[PDB]
Amino acid sequence: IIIATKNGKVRGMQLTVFGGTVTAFLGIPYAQPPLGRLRFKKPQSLTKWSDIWNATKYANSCCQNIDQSFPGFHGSEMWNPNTDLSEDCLYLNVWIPAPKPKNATVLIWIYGGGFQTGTSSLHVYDGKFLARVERVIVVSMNYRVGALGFLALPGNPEAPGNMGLFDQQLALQWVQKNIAAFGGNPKSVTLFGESAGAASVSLHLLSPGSHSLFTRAILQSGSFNAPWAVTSLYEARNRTLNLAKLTGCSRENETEIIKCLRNKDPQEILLNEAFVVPYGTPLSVNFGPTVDGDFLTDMPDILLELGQFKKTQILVGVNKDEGTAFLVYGAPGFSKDNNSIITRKEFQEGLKIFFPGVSEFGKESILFHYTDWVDDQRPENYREALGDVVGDYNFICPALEFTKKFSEWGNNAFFYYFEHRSSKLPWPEWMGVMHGYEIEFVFGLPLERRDQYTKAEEILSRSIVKRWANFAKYGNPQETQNQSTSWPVFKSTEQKYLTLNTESTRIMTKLRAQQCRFWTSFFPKV
Ligand SMILES: *[C@@H]1O[C@H](CO[C@@H]2O[C@@H](C)[C@@H](O)[C@@H](O)[C@@H]2O)[C@@H](O[C@@H]2O[C@H](CO)[C@@H](O)[C@H](O)[C@H]2NC(C)=O)[C@H](O)[C@H]1NC(C)=O
Ligand SMILES: *[C@@H]1O[C@H](CO[C@@H]2O[C@@H](C)[C@@H](O)[C@@H](O)[C@@H]2O)[C@@H](O[C@@H]2O[C@H](CO)[C@@H](O)[C@H](O)[C@H]2NC(C)=O)[C@H](O)[C@H]1NC(C)=O
Ligand SMILES: *[C@@H]1O[C@H](CO)[C@@H](O[C@@H]2O[C@H](CO)[C@@H](O)[C@H](O)[C@H]2NC(C)=O)[C@H](O)[C@H]1NC(C)=O
Ligand SMILES: O=C(Nc1ccccc1)O[C@@H]1C2CCN(CC2)[C@H]1Cc1cccnc1
Ligand SMILES: *[C@@H]1O[C@H](CO[C@@H]2O[C@@H](C)[C@@H](O)[C@@H](O)[C@@H]2O)[C@@H](O)[C@H](O)[C@H]1NC(C)=O
Ligand SMILES: *[C@@H]1O[C@H](CO)[C@@H](O)[C@H](O)[C@H]1NC(C)=O
Ligand SMILES: *[C@@H]1O[C@H](CO)[C@@H](O)[C@H](O)[C@H]1NC(C)=O
Ligand SMILES: [Cl-]
Ligand code: NA
Repeated sequence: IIIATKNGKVRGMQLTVFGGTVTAFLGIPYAQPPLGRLRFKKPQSLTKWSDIWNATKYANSCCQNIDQSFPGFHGSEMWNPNTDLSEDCLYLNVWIPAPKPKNATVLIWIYGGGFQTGTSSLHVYDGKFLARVERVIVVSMNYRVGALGFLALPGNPEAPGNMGLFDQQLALQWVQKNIAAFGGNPKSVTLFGESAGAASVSLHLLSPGSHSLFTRAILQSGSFNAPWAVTSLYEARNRTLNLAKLTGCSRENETEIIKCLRNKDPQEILLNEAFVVPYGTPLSVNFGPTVDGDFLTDMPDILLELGQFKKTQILVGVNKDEGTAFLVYGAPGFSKDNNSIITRKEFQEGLKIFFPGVSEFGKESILFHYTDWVDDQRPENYREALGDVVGDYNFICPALEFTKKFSEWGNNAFFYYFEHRSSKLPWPEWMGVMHGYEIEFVFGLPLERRDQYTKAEEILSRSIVKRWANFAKYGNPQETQNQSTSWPVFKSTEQKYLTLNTESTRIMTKLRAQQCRFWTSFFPKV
């Protein structure tokens, strides 16, 4: 089964999915390897080939540091790369339904990982279920992360910043030029991504260069206005320079700094990325998107505020316990191996961990807003507050503010509150509905009866998969057949959102409303 693309032929493979067949093209190159003199530059266009490119296994993941905090723990290692790290990593994957479709809606996945980590080839990013069940084509790509993907000397094309975002953009282009040969409709392309992937999606809504490359957008636990999502030009240069010094590449001619940083090995650059910041947090994005003047022409919050984005529908949502995942990466008193009952003193020390460069009065004002308990004798109060602090501040409140702001310019938006905890979730129970653990439901892993999921979970996945597919195809995330709860548009007055769970799907109004006035109004002033 061979498909002719604009650059040459590619041979895929057949997969047996639910007594059916998906055709998989795994590891198709979509740019010149950003190697040698090409490191830190925008992706260069790919030179044609004449052979049959054998896109029959996932390609290299991009160079990155690996989570080594829990060796042998599936809860952390399910996210570590599962192919060789290599600078040669600009590849994508395509899952098409068999029999080859005529004009199928295309779903493009963008992974997260704090812009430092991630790869398309992970078990929970497998698009064969969606292809099999919903007759959509699924595409995913590897893009450069960390400094190799986001080092920034503004202006200077030898390190302009946002390389990783231009990698994604190049893959969106590849879909535009080639997906029709796979049976896909380039006029019906939904981007979707989680975490930093979701912030990437929202940044494609603002990038003029991407406005013609997709139709609709889905943002899972992420948006560009989250406090980790955009590196300032000050930080970007202090961090570029502190990488120079850390590698002995401190020079004056800022181009020779890059030429020097180019003869370093990826490892030399990888192991110094951690220390370019004086104080980090589990949520540190040392090298991320910047206002480069190319992909991003102004501070994105201004573009958002003043309506400078692609006018289309969005699906946005967040999980019930976004914060907890990061508490076990540094917060005192927290462990995945006990119930992490922390004290007032421990909660205070945890704030110093997550808000290190914040005034005493600023930390005092977080504590104040989060320690007015109904019952002051509940030992988990401080444990849950700190998770909620990280979750509200880093994910939930910015997603809500993005959705209010975006819908004020007239487009349909739909907001969800995923609040089911997987029966297979390998982290402990006090960590709740964790950051990242709707993804497997989105991709339909519970649709495999063999995969050790409950029947209730198969039904929730099936409803989510249909809602996502219906949003992609028709911009309306309804499940119209099984008397499902209808999903109302998020208007900026009523702010209705849909809860996703295995029990009762419900329509609620104005999520974390008291909490988000704090983060969105008061706290930016400190
Ligand atoms: C801008 O960078 C300087 C230099 O960073 C230091 O050197 C790097 C290569 C790396 O090793 C970093 O961890 C170092 O901090 C920062 O200045 C340092 O700030 C810390 C605390 O803020 C202080 O204890 C050090 O003595 C400082 N070192 C020097 C040489 O000034 C500086 O804070 C950065 N500016 C920011 C973050 O606004
Ligand atoms: C929960 O565990 C934390 C983490 O401690 C580590 O992990 C445990 C599973 C166990 O193997 C411990 O021996 C490990 O140290 C505990 O935090 C420690 O608490 C003590 C005093 O309470 C303090 O001196 C240590 O510095 C802490 N260590 C760390 C790494 O934070 C915590 O006490 C445990 N809490 C409960 C309620 O069970
Ligand atoms: C809605 O419920 C119906 C059953 O009442 C589901 O339709 C079945 O779907 C499964 C696989 O998804 C097939 O094995 C069956 O043959 C289908 N038909 C029947 C008559 O059972 C449908 O999947 C549900 N849709 C949702 C939850 O979106
Ligand atoms: O969101 C981030 N990183 C992150 C880092 C800095 C700032 C913002 C975001 O985490 C990832 C992500 C994708 C894979 N899975 C699921 C969601 C997580 C694995 C993990 C979780 C906590 C700490 N480190 C790694
Ligand atoms: C494929 O369909 C094209 C029109 O696409 C339509 O509009 C977009 C926005 C999507 O929402 C999608 O569902 C619609 O079908 C036609 O112009 C094109 O000629 C068709 N090509 C085929 C059938 O080969
Ligand atoms: C591509 O796959 C075919 C089919 O198995 C094989 O014969 C051919 O040698 C492959 N090409 C390579 C490995 O370059
Ligand atoms: C910096 O070095 C580059 C590389 O040779 C050169 O092209 C550029 O003009 C230099 N700029 C200066 C010296 O300001
Ligand atoms: Cl209100
Ligand atoms: Na260019």
